[PDB]
Amino acid sequence: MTLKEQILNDIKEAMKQKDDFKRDSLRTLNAAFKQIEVDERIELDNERIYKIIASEIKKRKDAIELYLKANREDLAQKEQNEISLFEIYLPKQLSDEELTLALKQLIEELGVSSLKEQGLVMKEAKIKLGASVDGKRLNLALKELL
Repeated sequence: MTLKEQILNDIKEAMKQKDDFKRDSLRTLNAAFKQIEVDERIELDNERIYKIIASEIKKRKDAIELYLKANREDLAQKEQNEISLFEIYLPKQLSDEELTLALKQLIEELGVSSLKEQGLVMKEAKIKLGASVDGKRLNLALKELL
């Protein structure tokens, strides 16, 4: 069962269990999927789905902060509740020890040797590892190795 099928199945379940918030949030996610599929004439693999989710979460993290500056705790919580629903679909995250071996391997593949190449390693690691590690952890582990 595909990731798209998984999300559509959760929309149906939300409808049958009368959880309107879950229905509406996941339909928002599915609307984003179909827009990219139509605009780009592609089929979504899990990797592209992760990027779509990550971008929708990042936008909401940004909104939560503007809402708090606007004294609207209600709005921030709602956006945060949306993130919790979207995060469920993200892949297993690499452990600290797994992240280290992966970076050591990739650093040898690139021939890097110093922090002056960290920007190059950051971009390449985000491609090779994808949604299995976030930027912050990747940044912190690169500093320790280079």
